[PDB]
Amino acid sequence: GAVDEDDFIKAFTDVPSIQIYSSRELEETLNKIREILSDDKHDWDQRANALKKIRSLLVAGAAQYDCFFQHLRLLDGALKLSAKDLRSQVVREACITVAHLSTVLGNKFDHGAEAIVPTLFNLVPNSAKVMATSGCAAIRFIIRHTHVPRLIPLITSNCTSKSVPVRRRSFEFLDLLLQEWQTHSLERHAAVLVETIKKGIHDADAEARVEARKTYMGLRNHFPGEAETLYNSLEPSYQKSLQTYL
Repeated sequence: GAVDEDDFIKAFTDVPSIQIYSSRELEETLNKIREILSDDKHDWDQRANALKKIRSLLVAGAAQYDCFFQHLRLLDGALKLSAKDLRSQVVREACITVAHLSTVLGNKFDHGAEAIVPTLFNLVPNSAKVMATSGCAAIRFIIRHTHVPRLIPLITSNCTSKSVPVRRRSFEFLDLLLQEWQTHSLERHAAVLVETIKKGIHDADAEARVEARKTYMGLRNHFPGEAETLYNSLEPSYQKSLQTYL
């Protein structure tokens, strides 16, 4: 987990060094990158290189050009297609690039995050560990750097997935979100948050329960009154499972 995020961070900059010579030149470069990624029939390694190139551009200061953000949205279709590849290494590069974009751009990647997150969630239950872990890491990087309130319903929704692994990962994501986001970014989803956490605390799966309990700490932090009300309604054994670390 922590190891996955560290490998991601290292992969962010472990790409070819490059320089941008003009706004127009940057656009030419981005257009070519989009062409390469838009056709899933193009040699997979060449598509991987195109994904790394985006990171090379980030390292080179592309975020300082207004045209970059224009092209960012133009690339959403290409990024989604890349993250949907059947080849684990392509999916990995795509997730790393998505994570890097979020890390560098922060809230300026709001549109990109919304556009890509559902695709990343589809990777979570994937049997190939390379794809699953890459998707999970990319989501965690987004949660920490691009706070889009619309991402909450997606997370809480997946906390109720029939897929157990998906539930475990989703409560983990919610736990992170509450530790990261400002209360004002959460206000509009207080109800769904309380409800999702209440259900999670009683999850049939032990691991999912461990995560729902961590998330409860976050609920107390941002919505103390609601957290207390939730606690006072539970059975003794479950109230005890929520005891503060001592």
